[PDB]
Amino acid sequence: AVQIGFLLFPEVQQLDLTGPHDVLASLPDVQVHLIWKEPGPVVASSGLVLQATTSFADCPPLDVICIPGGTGVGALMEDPQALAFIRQQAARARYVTSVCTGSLVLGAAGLLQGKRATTHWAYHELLAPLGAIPVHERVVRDGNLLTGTGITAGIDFALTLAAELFDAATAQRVQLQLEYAPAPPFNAGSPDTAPASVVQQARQRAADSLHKRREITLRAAARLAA
Amino acid sequence: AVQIGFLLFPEVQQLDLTGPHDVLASLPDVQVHLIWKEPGPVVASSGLVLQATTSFADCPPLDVICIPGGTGVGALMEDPQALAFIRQQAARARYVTSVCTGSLVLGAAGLLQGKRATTHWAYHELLAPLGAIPVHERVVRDGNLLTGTGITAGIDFALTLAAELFDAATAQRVQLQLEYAPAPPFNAGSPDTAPASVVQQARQRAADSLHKRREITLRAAARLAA
Repeated sequence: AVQIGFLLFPEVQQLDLTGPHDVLASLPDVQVHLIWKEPGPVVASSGLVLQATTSFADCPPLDVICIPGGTGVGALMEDPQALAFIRQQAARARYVTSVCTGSLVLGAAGLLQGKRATTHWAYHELLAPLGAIPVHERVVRDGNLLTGTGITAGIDFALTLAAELFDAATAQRVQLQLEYAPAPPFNAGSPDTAPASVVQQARQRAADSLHKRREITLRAAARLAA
Repeated sequence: AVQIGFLLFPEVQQLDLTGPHDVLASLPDVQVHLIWKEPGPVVASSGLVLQATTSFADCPPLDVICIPGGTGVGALMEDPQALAFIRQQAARARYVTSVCTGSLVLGAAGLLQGKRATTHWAYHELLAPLGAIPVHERVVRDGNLLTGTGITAGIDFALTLAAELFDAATAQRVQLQLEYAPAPPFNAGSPDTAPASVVQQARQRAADSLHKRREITLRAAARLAA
């Protein structure tokens, strides 16, 4: 069975995780894990309560690891237990993936050094201090690393993973079974297509978080420099 | 505060729910409820464990009700307590919505009689016996009823709801904050675009479920005829 694991942490953006989870759990001969320090409840940033299924110590060797984003990323960037777990699993995983600000966690773990990567548009400046080559594209691949942007990036890249782990016909069948054919009613999903007034509002609302994450990123980079 | 409720039932397709939940929970002055017979754990069809937050009896009057789909829809179509709750809330709700096979639950509750509606492609034949006018479109509106197809239909229609409950600029801001701009790597999300061989496989895999749901639908229709 292919072993797929998601890191589940307090203040995760749950859709970053629950999207790819439901797609990948639809495949044959896959086992999906929700990993935290111990099994039990974990609260997402919206208040939705999820349940981790395994601890770091009990998790099997993973074929795919996926790091979601969210408010909670700042704490995770300075959690030595979580960063060590991610490094251990990434050493042998066939695919190391992240959604949105989850790539900042990969960065803090040292896994973006010299690698092309993306992250959420409002935090993109934090990639270079973590050693990455920043790329402004929605899905960026570099070897076995896949980083994606957007709350639903993992739905789209889960179909790519399905095609490579199995075959294209299997990926197409899952897409059809889920009737997955998005059609957003607005075109404001990128700072390059949204109205300037909307970009300003979004930037202002993210400013305090960006300021705090600049501080965290510099400490994380100092640890990588040692 | 706008009151938004999702029905959370055993064997739900969790993404049908978790997608619109995370979008709508991002809005100001909204309270989101996960409703079942009592608060506590509810297991989705993938094994993901979610937590209902309120009972039928304690739920406030809702401005928006959303019925997700999933394997578990068959039981819900013959659950008199759930159907009565849906009818009660729909009487005063500003919006009555469903994702995928959730519209079959609205049908069993009597809320599609004489109304244009859609559902998952493999189950579309079950709409007419429930009194609906079947429509092969991804989002179908009829008055205050919105029915959508695809596991992520609620993400897209949640942006429409945001624009009508608030304004277009608010919907655009949420879209940008979430960096929501999907780009599926395959084009097999409809039986009209998928390869014929893939459509056959998907139809064969759904056949036992369709057969059981034909039987349930006829019993549900008999209750509406009384």
